[PDB]
Amino acid sequence: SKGEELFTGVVPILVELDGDVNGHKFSVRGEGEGDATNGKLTLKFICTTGKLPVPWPTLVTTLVQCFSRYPDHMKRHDFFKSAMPEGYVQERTISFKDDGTYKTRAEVKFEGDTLVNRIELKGIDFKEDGNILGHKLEYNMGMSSLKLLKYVLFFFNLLFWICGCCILGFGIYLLIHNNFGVLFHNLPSLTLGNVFVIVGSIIMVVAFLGCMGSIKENKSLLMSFFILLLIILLAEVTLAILLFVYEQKLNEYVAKGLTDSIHRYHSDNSTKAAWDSIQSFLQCCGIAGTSDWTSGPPASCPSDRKVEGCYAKARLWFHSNFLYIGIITICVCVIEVLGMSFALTLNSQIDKTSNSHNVYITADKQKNGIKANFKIRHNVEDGSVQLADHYQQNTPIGDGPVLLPDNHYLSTQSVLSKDPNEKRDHMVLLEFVTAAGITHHHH
Ligand SMILES: CCCCCCCC/C=C\CCCCCCCC(=O)OC[C@H](O)CO
Ligand SMILES: *[C@@H]1O[C@H](CO)[C@@H](O)[C@H](O)[C@H]1NC(C)=O
Repeated sequence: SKGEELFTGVVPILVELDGDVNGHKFSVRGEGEGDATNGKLTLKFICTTGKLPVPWPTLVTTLVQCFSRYPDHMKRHDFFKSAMPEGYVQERTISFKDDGTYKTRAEVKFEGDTLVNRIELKGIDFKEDGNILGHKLEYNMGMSSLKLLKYVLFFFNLLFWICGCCILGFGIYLLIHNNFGVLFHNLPSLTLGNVFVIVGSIIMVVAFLGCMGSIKENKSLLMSFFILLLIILLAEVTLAILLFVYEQKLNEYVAKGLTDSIHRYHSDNSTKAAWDSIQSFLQCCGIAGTSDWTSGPPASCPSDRKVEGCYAKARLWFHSNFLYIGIITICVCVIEVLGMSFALTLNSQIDKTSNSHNVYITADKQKNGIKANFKIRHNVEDGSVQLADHYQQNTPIGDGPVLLPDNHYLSTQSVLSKDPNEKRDHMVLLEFVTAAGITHHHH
């Protein structure tokens, strides 16, 4: 082709984009150089109107496939170069999933000694707090790893979040609905409702940190989730060992607290309510029996012969069921440490280093041009991906004979950079495009 005769060397490039996305108007000017022999592009685009209202990666597809390297056996399929020097018209409809669409029209021609790309872009129906207008896309053009822990953590913590909400709710119910008094006048906080509220609240904040940290891939929330679980786990084992090295030292302590509380029963309405509800519920009477009430047991005591003591019955219950609560203890512990391992693992597989995209080319007999369609996974700040659905049509501007090709594709690789000197909003881009899809000879 005579168009490839125009592309044997490195050709200066000029790119101009005037755009409008939901009324946000902007202009981009890019300059650079195009080496079609190696399929390399080096360009530096600058936003002439201030700051770009969209993420720079969304513009790189709209921002010259005539510099694609078609290997020698595929050269007779290079429509783009054949359309030169009189150029070709490239139209596109880029549909961002669950968001707006770019609508594009562009003319690519040789103007003087330079290959020029003039584009007007109009975007409609975008979310103002979406990934596009909210600048939530990473500044790159590769695919990112799927973090399945993102979903595992979010799933369990959502369930634990709801469990905690119900535990907190039942505690809120008991604080308002029922009155079981205060067993220890000095520890007013120690009520059955408050312990529900305390444990429920702690569960919700841990589950909240796990949910928000995992689904948004926020390292700081993951570390907070880890540190908080670590602290809860450390207190648990501390209490467990501290409990058994000093069981008898704190056995006395609560026994003093109960004996102190029982002196107040005929003078403190709250401690009376505590003893009355406890005894009538557990069907017990004193600390170790009915003799603790030296003037006679209150009415809310089983009148049976040797009713067991409330404190004795409780300690016997925990000693008799130590094996069960031990199983439940290590169960909550392993769930706890599993979440720690998950979070710590997920944290390490964030912010990593860094891919190819294929533009499938198909001929259009009737408009004497080509069509193309392809999907681009833009990487979102929360780890998810934003689909950009691309449909394309290219028609030659001139009446000269152009080449209509067999189906083939272009393996594009783009590298986004930043000029450390540019104080203006900008994008330094390196691309490598090579044609493929048609194999020659016998292999
Ligand atoms: C809502 C969908 C998720 C619901 C799931 C409910 C069942 C989860 C139970 C066990 C999963 C085992 C957890 C696997 C932990 C390792 C995952 C991992 O590290 O992989 C991440 C990355 O993809 C590199 O491998
Ligand atoms: C508790 O409430 C009663 C209501 O009968 C009230 O008369 C009294 O001031 C309080 N009783 C004691 C023992 O403090």
